[PDB]
Amino acid sequence: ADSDINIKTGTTDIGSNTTVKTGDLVTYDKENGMHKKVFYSFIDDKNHNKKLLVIRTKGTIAGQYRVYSEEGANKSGLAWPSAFKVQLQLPDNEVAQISDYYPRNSIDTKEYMSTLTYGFNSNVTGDDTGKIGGLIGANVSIGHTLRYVQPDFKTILESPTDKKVGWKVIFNNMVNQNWGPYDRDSWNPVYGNQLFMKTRNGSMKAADNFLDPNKASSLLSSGFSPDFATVITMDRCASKQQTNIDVIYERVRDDYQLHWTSTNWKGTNTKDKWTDRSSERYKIDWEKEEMTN
Amino acid sequence: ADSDINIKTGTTDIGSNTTVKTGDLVTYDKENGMHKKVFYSFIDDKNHNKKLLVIRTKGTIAGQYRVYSEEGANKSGLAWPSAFKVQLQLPDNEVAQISDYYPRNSIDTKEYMSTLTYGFNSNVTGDDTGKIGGLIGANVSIGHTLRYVQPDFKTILESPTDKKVGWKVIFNNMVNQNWGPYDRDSWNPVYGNQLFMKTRNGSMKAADNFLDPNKASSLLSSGFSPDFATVITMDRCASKQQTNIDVIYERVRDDYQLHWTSTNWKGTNTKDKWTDRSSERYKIDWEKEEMTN
Amino acid sequence: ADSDINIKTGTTDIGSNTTVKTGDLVTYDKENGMHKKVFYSFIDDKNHNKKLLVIRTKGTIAGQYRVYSEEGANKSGLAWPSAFKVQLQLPDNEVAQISDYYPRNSIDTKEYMSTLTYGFNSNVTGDDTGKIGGLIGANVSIGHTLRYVQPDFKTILESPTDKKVGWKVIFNNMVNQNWGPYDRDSWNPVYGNQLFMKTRNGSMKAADNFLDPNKASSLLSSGFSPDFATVITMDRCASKQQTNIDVIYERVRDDYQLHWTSTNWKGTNTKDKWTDRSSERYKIDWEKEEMTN
Amino acid sequence: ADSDINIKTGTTDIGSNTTVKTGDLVTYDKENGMHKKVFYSFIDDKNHNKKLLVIRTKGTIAGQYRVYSEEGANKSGLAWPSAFKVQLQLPDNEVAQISDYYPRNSIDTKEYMSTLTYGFNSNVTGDDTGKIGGLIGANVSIGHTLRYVQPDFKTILESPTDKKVGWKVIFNNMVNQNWGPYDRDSWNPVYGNQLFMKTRNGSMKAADNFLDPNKASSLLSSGFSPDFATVITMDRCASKQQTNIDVIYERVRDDYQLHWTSTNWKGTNTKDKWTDRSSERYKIDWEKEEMTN
Amino acid sequence: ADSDINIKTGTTDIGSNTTVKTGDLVTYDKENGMHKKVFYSFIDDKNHNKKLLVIRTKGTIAGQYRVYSEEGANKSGLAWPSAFKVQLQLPDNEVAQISDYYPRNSIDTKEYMSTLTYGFNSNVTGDDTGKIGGLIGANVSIGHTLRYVQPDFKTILESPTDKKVGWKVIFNNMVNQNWGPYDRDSWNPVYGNQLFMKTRNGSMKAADNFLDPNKASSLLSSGFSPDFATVITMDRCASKQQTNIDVIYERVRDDYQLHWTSTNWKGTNTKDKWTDRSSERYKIDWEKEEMTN
Amino acid sequence: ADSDINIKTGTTDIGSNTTVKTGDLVTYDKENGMHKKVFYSFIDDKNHNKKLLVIRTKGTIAGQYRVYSEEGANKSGLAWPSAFKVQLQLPDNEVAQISDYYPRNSIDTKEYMSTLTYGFNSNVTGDDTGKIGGLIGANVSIGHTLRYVQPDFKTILESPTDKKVGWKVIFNNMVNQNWGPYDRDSWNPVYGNQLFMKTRNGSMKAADNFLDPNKASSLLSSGFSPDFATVITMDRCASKQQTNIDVIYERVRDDYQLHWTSTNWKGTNTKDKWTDRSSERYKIDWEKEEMTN
Repeated sequence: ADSDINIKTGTTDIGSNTTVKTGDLVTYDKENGMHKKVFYSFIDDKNHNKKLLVIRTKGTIAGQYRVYSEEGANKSGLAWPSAFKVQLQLPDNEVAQISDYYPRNSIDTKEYMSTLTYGFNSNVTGDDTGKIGGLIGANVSIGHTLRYVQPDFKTILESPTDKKVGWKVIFNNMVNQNWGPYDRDSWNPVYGNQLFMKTRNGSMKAADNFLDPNKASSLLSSGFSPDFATVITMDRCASKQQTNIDVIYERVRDDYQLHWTSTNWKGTNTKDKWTDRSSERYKIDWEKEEMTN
Repeated sequence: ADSDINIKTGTTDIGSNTTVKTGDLVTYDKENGMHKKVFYSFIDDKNHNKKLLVIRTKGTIAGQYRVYSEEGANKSGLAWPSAFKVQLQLPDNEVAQISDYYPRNSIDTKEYMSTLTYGFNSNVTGDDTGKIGGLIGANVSIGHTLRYVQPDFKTILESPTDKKVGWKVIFNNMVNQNWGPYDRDSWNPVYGNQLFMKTRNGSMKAADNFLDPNKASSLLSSGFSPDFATVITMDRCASKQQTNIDVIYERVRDDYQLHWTSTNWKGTNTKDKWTDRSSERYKIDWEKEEMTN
Repeated sequence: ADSDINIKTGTTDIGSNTTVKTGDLVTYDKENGMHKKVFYSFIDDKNHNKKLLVIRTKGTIAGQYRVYSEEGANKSGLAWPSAFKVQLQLPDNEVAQISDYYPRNSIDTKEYMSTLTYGFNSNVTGDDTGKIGGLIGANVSIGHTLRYVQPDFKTILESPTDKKVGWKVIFNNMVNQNWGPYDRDSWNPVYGNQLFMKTRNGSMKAADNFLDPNKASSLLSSGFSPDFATVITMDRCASKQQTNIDVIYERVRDDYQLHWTSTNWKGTNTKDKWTDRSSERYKIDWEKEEMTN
Repeated sequence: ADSDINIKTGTTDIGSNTTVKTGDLVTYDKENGMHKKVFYSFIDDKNHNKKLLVIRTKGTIAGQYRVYSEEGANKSGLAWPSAFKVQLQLPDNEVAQISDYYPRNSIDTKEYMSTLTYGFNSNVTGDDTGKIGGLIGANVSIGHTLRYVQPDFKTILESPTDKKVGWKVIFNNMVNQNWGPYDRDSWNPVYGNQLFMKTRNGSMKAADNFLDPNKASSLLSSGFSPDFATVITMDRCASKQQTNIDVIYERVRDDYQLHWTSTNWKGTNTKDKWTDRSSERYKIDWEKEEMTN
Repeated sequence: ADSDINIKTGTTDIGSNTTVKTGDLVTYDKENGMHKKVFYSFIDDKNHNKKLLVIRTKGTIAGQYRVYSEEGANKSGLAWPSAFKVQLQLPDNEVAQISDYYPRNSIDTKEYMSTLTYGFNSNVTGDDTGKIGGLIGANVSIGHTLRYVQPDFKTILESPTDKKVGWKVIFNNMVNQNWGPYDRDSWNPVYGNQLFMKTRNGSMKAADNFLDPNKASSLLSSGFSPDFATVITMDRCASKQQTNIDVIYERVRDDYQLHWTSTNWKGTNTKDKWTDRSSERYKIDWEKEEMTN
Repeated sequence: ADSDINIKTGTTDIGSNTTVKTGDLVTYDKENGMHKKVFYSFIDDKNHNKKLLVIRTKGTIAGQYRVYSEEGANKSGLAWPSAFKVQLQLPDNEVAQISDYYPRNSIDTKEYMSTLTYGFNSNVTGDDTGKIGGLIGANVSIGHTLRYVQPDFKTILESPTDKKVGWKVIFNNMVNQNWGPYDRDSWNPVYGNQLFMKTRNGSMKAADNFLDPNKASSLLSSGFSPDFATVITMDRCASKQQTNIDVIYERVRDDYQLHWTSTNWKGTNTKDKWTDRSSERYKIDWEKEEMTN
C-alpha cells in the first residue's frame, strides 16, 4: 500500500473533490430467470488523465435446480446449474478501453505437516507355573498431512482484453449428506455419479430420489448474485463521446440422470447440456454522464 | 471495493449531502403471533438517476413450538416451525422496480485434510527356557477428513424479480441432548425420527416426552427476528408518484408425533402441515416521502 | 512505525497538502495475450527533496494452459505457465533513480512441535483351567512435527538496482485430485511426473488425459494479475526533465508430455521451453507531469 | 499506551503542527550488489526540547546464492548469505546522539501442553472346545508437548550506544524438501550437513546437486530488504549545526561444499568465509534541514 | 471503558486542548553497557486538579552473555543476564507523588480439557483345522490436558508506593536445541543443569561447549529494551516547584559453569553472582516544564 | 448497540459538549502495603437529568507472599493472598446513588465435542508348516471432550445496591511446576495440599521448600492492580451538595503450612487466616466539582 512506500494513505487514489454521477438500470429477463442490475458511476477527476466509468454488474441468476424428465418410475432427469457467467464487451470500433476489473484470480495456499515418531516398549510376563517371559520392541513412524479449503463454487476472472472482460462461477464439488465430496466427474462402478442421489437403493420413483434442494448449496436452486466491477476509461478530447457496451448473463446447466439397475440406483452426469444467455446493450453518454438501454 | 481499483473509499456510494426521510411502521398480528416492523428510508440523491426507498423488514415471528394434541397417554403431537418467510411484492402495473436486496446467497466452504502414515516396528522376545523369538513388521495408513460448519437454520434469498423479493429461514438440523444432529428426514427403524423425543423408553405420558424448549434452538419457541433490506427505485419524472407494496410474513409448521410401540417411543415428522400467513399492504408516497398502511 | 518512536502517525509520510497527478495507460498485446495497465501518480511535495513518480504495473497475463500437440493417441503435449514476470528498467544515461518498490521478500516461518510420552500398562489373564498369568509393560515415545504453508505460486522481488526492478511469480507446487503436492521436479519411476495426469492407466486418447483446467490453479489457465509498485525519484533542478522507462511483461511456459508405456501413462516435464516477452517504452514528462507511450 | 494511564491518545507524541522536511538518498553499489536507500525526516517541534532526525535505512542487499567452484564432477562449492547487517555510526566528537531505534528485541514465547490419561480394558475369549478365558488390564500414560514458531531468519537489534546502532538478520534454519529443518551446524555422520543438498546419492555433477534457489528462502538468492529506523537528537543552541554519519551495509557469506564419498554425497558448511561491506558517509545540515552524500 | 457506562469515549481522559511539553534525555553508561533514555511529557490540563509528568524509561540494557573464565580444557564459566531491572524513586521529602504506572501485572490463564472414551470390540478367528474362537472386549479411558503459554522472560511490576516504582524482567525458561525447557533450577543427576550446554559428551574445550548466542533468546546477548511509563502528580500551588528523581537501570548476572566429569559434561548455575547498577539523578522544573541531569 | 436499532453511533451516550472536571487522589498505606489511587471525573451534561461522578479505583495491593514462621527445620508457614477486595460505600443518609459499575459478571462458556468411530479389521496369518489362520474383527468407540479456560484469579462483582458496590479478585487455581492445577481445597492422602511445595521429599529446611514466587502468579508476590469504575448520580436541585464516600481496600491471606512426616513433606492450607483492611473517607463537593480527603 501507500504506507509501505512512505506515502500518506489515499494520496494516489482517484476521486477526491469530484462530483460523481451514479445510476441504476434494472431489467428482469423472465424467460431466462435473470434479474440484471447495472450500477454505474461516472468519475471525471480533473487530476486524472481520463474519464472513468465504473460499472458494477449485480442482480441474481436463478439456479433453476429442477427435475425435468420422468420416463416412468425407473428413470428421471434433473437439470442443474454448473456455471454462472457474466461478460462485458465493447465493440472493436470504440475508443473507450477496459481499464480495470475486480475481483481477480488469487493464489491459493495449502498447509503441510510432517511428523516423525519413534518409541520403545518392553514388558515382562509372569505365570503361576514359574514361566517368565520378556519382550523389548522399537518402532518408528513417518507421517505427512495436507490441509486446504475447498469452496462449493469457484469465482474465476477469465482472461481480459481492453475490449472484453468476464467472470465465471463454476461448480467445484459438493457434500451429499455428509458423504463425498462429489464433483461432475465422480464415478463409482456400482452407483455411477452420486452427486444428487438421495438413496442408494430406495424403492421410490426415480423422480423422488434426487437430493432435496434445501440440503444442497443455495446457489443450485435459489441462484447466484454477481458482484463484479469493471472500470472503463475514455479520453477527454475524443471526437465521439458515445459508447456502446454489451452485458451478458449466462447459465450453463448439466443433466443428471438417475436410473434403476434392478438392484440399486445409478447416476450419470452430462456436462453443459443447456445454456441460457441473456444479453443487453447499453449506451453510455460521456458528456451527459448517463447510461441508458 | 473501491480501493482495489485505485478509487477513494466511498466515492461511488449513494447518499452524500442528502436529507434522508426515515420512518417506522409497527403492526402486531395477534392471531398469527407476528410483530411486524417496517423501517423505511427515502433517499433522493441529486447525483443519482432515480429516487431510492430502502425498506427494512424487522420484527419477530414467534416460533410457537407447542404440544397441540394428546390422544391418551400413548400418543401426542407437537407443532413446530420448520420455516419462516418474508416476502415483498409490487403489483404488476407499478413503475417502481426492486433494485437491490440484502442478504444474498453466499458460497459455503469446507476444509479437506489428507494424511499418509507409514511405519516399521520390531521386537525380540526372550524366555527363561532359552527360547528366543523375533518380529519385524511394517504398516501404511491413508486418511481423509472433511470439516464444515452446520447452522441450525439456513437463511436463503429466494430468486428475485424486479417485482418481488423474498427470504426464507429454514430448519437445517438440530442436536438432541448431545446426540445427532437430526433433521426432518432422519429415520431409525426402531425409534423413527428422534428430533424432539426426550427419552427413548421412558414410562411417562406421551405429552411429557417432548424435548424441553429451553434445550432446543431458541428460534423454535421464542421465534425468529428478520433483518432484511430491499431497495426500490423510482423514476423522477414519472406521472404517478404513488406505489403499493405488499409485505408478507409466513411461518410453516411441521407436525411431530410420538407414539408408544409397546417397547419404546417412536417419532414421526410430517412436513408443512400448517402455514400461517400475515399480509400487509402499504402505500408509498414518493413526493411526500412517506409510507402508510 | 512512528508510534513506536513516540511520533504521531503519518508525520513522516510524503504527500500532505499536495496535488497529485494521476493517469492510466492501457495496452493489449494480442499475440502474447497480455493486458498491460500502468497507473501512474506524480507527487511533487514541496517538503520533499525530490519529485516522485509512483508507477503501478497491473493488468493480466493470461496463463494459456493448453494442449498443443497430439502425436496420435499415445502421445500428447501441454504448454503451461511456470512463471510470470514484470520488469521496469531505466536507461543508464538517465538521472532518475528507482527509489522504492513493493512488494518485497518476506521471511517465512514454520511451526515446530515436540512430544514426549511415557506410559505403563499391566494385565492379568485367567482361564477356566486355573491358569493365571500376568503382564507388566512400559513404553516411551518421542515425536517431532513441522507445519508450514505452501502457496501454489510464489511472488519474489528480484534483486533491484537504481535502474531496474523486477518481480517474478513462479510455480511452487500443486495438488492433483487430492494427491501430491507435485512440482516441476517430481519423479516416480513408474509414472514419471504426475503434475497434470488425469488418470494413471485410463484407456483414452493422450490429449484427453490432462488435468481439467477448472481443477487446477486459476493462474494456469485464466492467468495472473500483477499488482506491483515502483517509486522513481528525480532532482528538481535537473537540466533534462524527460525520462524513458521500459516495462516488460513475461510468461515462461513449460512443456508437459504424456505418453503411453503399454501399461500406464508416463508424464515428463521440460522446463522453460517457451518465453513470451511484451515490452513497452514510456515517456515521462516531469514538468507536464504526464506519461505517454 | 496513553489510554492505560487515562490520557488522550496521541497526547504525548511528537510532531503536531510541525512542518517536516523529508528526503531520499539512493545509491547502488555494483561490486557489492547493494541498493542502499536513506529516507530522512527532519522534525523541529517547538514543544520538544531537541531537533529530531528520523533516518530509515531501506533498499535491498542481494543474497548472491551461487555456485562458485567446480573441482571436477565430484567436488563443488556454493556461497550463500548467512547474515545481513545494517549499522549507523556517529563520530565520537559529534554532539548529536542516537535517541531511539526500531525494531527492538522482543520476548519469544512457547506453548506447553501436559496430558495424563488412564484407562481400563477387559475381554473374554471362547473357543469351540469350551475353553473360556478372561483378561483385565489397566494403563496410564503421561505426555508433554512443546510448540513454537521458527523463522528462517532472525532480525536482532545489536546493543546500541548513543553513537552507534545496528541490526543483523541471521540465518536460523531451513526446511530442505520437507526434511529438517537444517542449520549451519547440522551434522550427520553419513551425509555431513544436508542444508543445500539436492539428492543424497544422485549420479550427476557436484555443481548440479545443490538445492534450487526457488525451493529455498527467497532471501538466499533475491536478498533482504532492510526496514530499520533510527532517531537522532540534537540541541537547538549548539554551536556547530553539521553532523556526519556513516551507514554500513554488510553481507556475510558461508561456504557450503559438496563432495562425493564413493557411496553418497557429503556436505560441509564453513562459517563466515566472506564479508561484503559497503560504507557511505552522509552530511546532516540541521539548520538547512537536509542530508547529502 | 466509557462506552460500558453510557459515556462517550475519551470523555474522562486527560489532555484535551492542552499544550504538552516533551523532551528526551540520553545517557550511555559504558562501564555497565546501558543506553538510558528518558522521554518526558509535561501535561498541565486546566480541568485536572494537578500537574502531570509522564516519564517513559527506554533504551537498552545489554545482555552481555559471554564466556568469562577458562581453567583449562575441562572447566569454563559463562556469565549471563537472569534479570533486568528499572526503578524510579522520589526522595521522601518531595511533595510530588507517583500516581500511575504501566505495564502492570496481568492474570494468566490456562486451558483445561477433559476426555472420556469408551468402546467395544469383537473378533472371530478360524484356521484350516476347524478351530473357531471368539473374543469380546470393552474399554474405558479418562484423560486430562492442560495448555498454557510460557514466555522466555517475564515482565513484573514490583509493588509500588507513592515514592518509588519498579519493574523487573526475569528469566523464566528456555528451549535448548529443541530440548527442555530448562530453567535456573533444572537438575539432572548425570548432566546437572543443561541450560547452555551445547553437547552432552563432545570432545572439545569447555569454553567451546556453550550454546551459541544466536540459538538462544536475543535478550541474553543483544539485550533488553525497556518501555515503562510512570505518571508523577504535583500540586499547582505548592511552594517549591522543583523535584528530584532517581532512575536506576540494573542487570543481574548468573554464573553457569561447565566441567568435564571424565564421562560427560556437567553444568552448574549459580544465581545472582553479579549485579550492575547504573543510577542517574534528574531535576524536574515544573514551572519551566523541563527535565535536566 | 445503537447501530442494532438503526441509531447513529454514540447518539445516546453522555458527555458531548461538556466540560469534565478530573482529578487524582493518591495515598500510600505503609502498614497494609496498599497504593490507593482515586481518579475522579465530574460530568455535568445539560441534557442529562443528573450530575455524574465517575470514580475509578486504581493503584496496587501488594501480594505479600512470604514465609512468616519457622519451627525448627521440619515445620514452616507461608502467608499468601487468596483474595483482593475493593469496596465503595455511601452513607445511608446520602441523597446520591450508585448508578453504574464496571466490570460486571459475564457468562462463561465451554466447548463440547462428541466423537463416534467404528471400524473393521481383517487378518490372514501363514506359516512354514502350511498352517493358515484368519481373523475378522469389528469395533466401536464413543468419546466426549470438554474444553474451557481457567484463570488463576477470578474478578467478581459482588451484588451492588444503590449505596454499596464492590469487587473481589479471588484465587482460583494454580499450576505448580507443570503439575496440577491445585486450589485451596486440593487434598492428597500422602502429601496433603501441594499448592506451594517445591519438592515432595527433598532433604532441606522447611522454610526452603516453598515454591519460588517467580515461578508462581505475579499477583501472589508483586500484587494486584485494581481498575474499577463506579458512577454516582446526584440531583441538580438538591439542598445539600456535599457527599461522603468510603473506599476500602482489602487483602485476605491464607496460611499454608509445610511439615515433615518422616517420609515426605505434607502441606495444609488454612483459609482466611488474616485480613488487612484499609479504609479512606472522601468528601465530594458537587458545586465546586472537587473531591478531597
